[PDB]
Formats: sequence, structure tokens, C-alpha cells
Amino acid sequence: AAQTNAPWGLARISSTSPGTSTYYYDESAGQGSCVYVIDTGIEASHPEFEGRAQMVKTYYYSSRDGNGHGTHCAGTVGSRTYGVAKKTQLFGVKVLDDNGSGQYSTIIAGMDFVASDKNNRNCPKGVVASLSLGGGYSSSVNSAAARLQSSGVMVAVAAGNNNADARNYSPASEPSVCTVGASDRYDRRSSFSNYGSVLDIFGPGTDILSTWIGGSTRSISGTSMATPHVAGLAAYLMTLGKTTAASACRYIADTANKGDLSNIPFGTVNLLAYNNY
Repeated sequence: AAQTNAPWGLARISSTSPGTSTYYYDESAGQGSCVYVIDTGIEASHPEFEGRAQMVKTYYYSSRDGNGHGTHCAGTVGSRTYGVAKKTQLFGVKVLDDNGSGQYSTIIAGMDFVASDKNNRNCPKGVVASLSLGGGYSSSVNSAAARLQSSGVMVAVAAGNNNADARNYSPASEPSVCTVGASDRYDRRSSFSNYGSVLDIFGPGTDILSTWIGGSTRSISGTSMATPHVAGLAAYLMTLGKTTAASACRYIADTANKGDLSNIPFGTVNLLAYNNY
């Protein structure tokens, strides 16, 4: 399948080269997979979600996304126009308040929630969790992400936006999950992207158009925007039967575009997520 005039990041993940604008993907499109977006919530009535999004948990007085950040990330995973996996099922877990903030204890509870809640959902092709959040190093946060991965969920986490080594941030620094850096449309490391040996992969993260609250759209930047590209890619590849939740990060790294990015510090992988379609 081909989507013309796609957001640059979608075109990038199906291309061997930067500078094109059509997204190419197998029409299965992640059908039968599920992706949990652990964030500020999802405005599930957005027409772009087509009834495939739903809230499954909040830790706050409402499940509404009063921020936009979770809606944007969910759109990059799975919206019809802005999403990588256009037929996946999206599940919102609101661990962040409408200012985008959350306590680590709530974030941990949300990760353990997903590890159990997937047993209440129909995801025959597999389960992914996208965590566009993080803060300073916490062994408890890293352990929660490790448990979620161990339970059979492909966990993709943002590297962080500090232009620093991700080893000092969580859950970015957890070795067993997929830690995602950000790139721009010219195949440069995004200026804010964290780096370091703990990164597994880069995805598009500068100037990413997606869904927003109030039935709208906007373009924003962050490793938060790169992470859902990789989460959606994992769901897509699991639907195709190419990989599994336990192996998808490694598979994505093995099949990535190699050596295409600039300003990658010595010791950080030079790997850009690629669907090889």
C-alpha cells in the first residue's frame, strides 16, 4: 500500500533514503495487534482513530486527554493519516496529568497494569507499549519496564530530550526495553535527542505531524515522537509474523537503515527504524 503526501517520518520509515513523501506498507497495517499508549490519555473520538482507540485506565479524576501529548503519540502509532500501524488497536493508560507530569509510583502502577491488562484484550498478533515519558534514574522505574517487557509486551521508551547520555534517565536506561532516540528529516540526530550505548534505535522525532485534542492536528518534536514510530513499527511487524514481542527491538535494529544518520556520538548506534517493505 502507498499513502501519498504522508508525514515525513512515515515516509522515512519505509525508505532507504531521506527526502521522499510517500509511506509504503503492507495493507495488513498492524491488524490484530494492540498498542498501549502510556501517557496523558487519548482523545479516542478523534475521527483519525476510526473507533480503534479506547481508554482502559486512568489514575486521575478523568480519562480525558486534557493535554494533547498522548493523543499525538497515539496518532503516530495508529491514526489513519498520521500512523505507522493504521489498523492496530490503541489502548490509553493515563499515567500523566493534563500538565504532562506524573509521579513515578503512578507510572510504575501503569506499567504493571498493562502487563496484566493485556490478558483482558484480544491481541492475537502481539502487544506493544509506547512510553513517551521519563525522568531521572530510578531502579524501580527500570524494573517496572523490565517486568512489562518480560510479561510479553514489546516496550518502546523515549531516550529523553536532554542532549545527554540516556544512562541517567528512566525508563530510558533499562537495558531490556527498546530505547528510542530522535532524528530529523535530513537524517541528523535531533538536537535535543539523548544518546549513549543504551539506545537501541532512532526514529523520526523532529517536526512530527499527528493528531491533537479538539479534533485537531499539529507538528511537535521530541523523543516522545520517535518512540511511537518504533512502537507502531513493532505492531506492524508482529502482525506480519516477522518478529515477536520479546525479539522485536532486536529485529528492528537488525533490519534498520545503518549508517545513515549524522551527529551520532561515538558509541551510540547509527540505526534508523525501517520497515523493509
